[PDB]
Amino acid sequence: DCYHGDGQSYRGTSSTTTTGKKCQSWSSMTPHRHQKTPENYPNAGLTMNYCRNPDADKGPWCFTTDPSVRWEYCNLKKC
Repeated sequence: DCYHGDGQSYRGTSSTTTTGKKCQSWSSMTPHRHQKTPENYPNAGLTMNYCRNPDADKGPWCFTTDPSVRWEYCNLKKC
C-alpha cells in the first residue's frame, strides 16, 4: 500500500525496490552481509524480506538480491 512519514512504522508486505529488484531477507547474509538483523534492531519489524526502515532513513529500503547492488529504496508511495 503506502507508508506514513519516514515509514519507520511501515509493517507491510512490499518487497521490491524502486528498480524492480527483489529484496534480500534481513536474516540472511547472502548475497550481502549486514548488521540490520532483528537481533540488532528489535523494534524495526525485520521479518522475511519486507521493505523496512531500521536506521530511520527517509523511507523503507531493503538489501537487494542482486550481487551488484547492495541496497535500494523500496517501490512504495508515501500515503
